[PDB]
Amino acid sequence: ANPEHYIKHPLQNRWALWFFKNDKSKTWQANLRLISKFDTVEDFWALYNHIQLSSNLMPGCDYSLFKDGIEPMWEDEKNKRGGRWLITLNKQQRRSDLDRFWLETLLCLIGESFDDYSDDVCGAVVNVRAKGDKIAIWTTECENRDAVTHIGRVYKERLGLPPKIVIGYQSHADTATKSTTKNRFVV
Ligand SMILES: C[n+]1cn([C@@H]2O[C@H](COP(=O)(O)O[P@@](=O)(S)OP(=O)(O)OC[C@H]3O[C@@H](n4cnc5c(=O)nc(N)[nH]c54)[C@H](O)[C@@H]3O)[C@H]3OC(C)(C)O[C@H]32)c2nc(N)[nH]c(=O)c21
Repeated sequence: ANPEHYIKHPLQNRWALWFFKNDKSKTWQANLRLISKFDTVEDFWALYNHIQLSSNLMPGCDYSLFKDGIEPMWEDEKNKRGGRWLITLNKQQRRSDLDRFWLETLLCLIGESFDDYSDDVCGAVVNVRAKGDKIAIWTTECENRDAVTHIGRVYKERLGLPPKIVIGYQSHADTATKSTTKNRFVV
């Protein structure tokens, strides 16, 4: 039997998709829910095609895609010393860019797009918010300047962002202890 004709295409990592819905009745951790996991190309698309586009979520929702075993929270062992490359969208870009950026971000993750530094990647998060949406790739160590910088440059190019745009990298330790947070790095 030729495996090319019937086997699914395994991804390098198993990934977990999480959903968050704002409910002021509950703690933030209590609002976070794991949706399902996948570790093949075919199961990724089955999941993606089943769920709402980010642009159709009510305000205050997040999606997070993280490597299996890493919860999408600062407190996780693999995030607490890490940080994130932040894409900040204005209100008009929810129409133009939110969904295509998020899908490109998903592919950067599952397709292992950062060469040897894809091991520093933990996951990605999209925040759907009335004041402006955000997409971010989370990495495991905010001090690994080489890995962080490589991921930032590849990511910015893969999104198609012009050089008129600067994106910033922020430590979670800064984000947790704080409206805005300083950048450690920019590309
Ligand atoms: C990624 N992450 C986000 N959060 C929480 O989400 C909020 C993140 O705030 P930040 O300013 O960094 O992001 P952003 O601009 S997208 O704000 P947001 O719209 O998510 O929240 C706006 C406000 O709304 C309130 N909020 C947000 N989420 C919740 C929530 O789930 N439950 C309640 N009761 N209130 C909430 C809170 O007052 C917050 O300041 C913080 O709110 C509280 C509940 C104080 O904890 C923070 C986190 N908390 C923990 N412990 N760990 C995280 O990884 C983490």
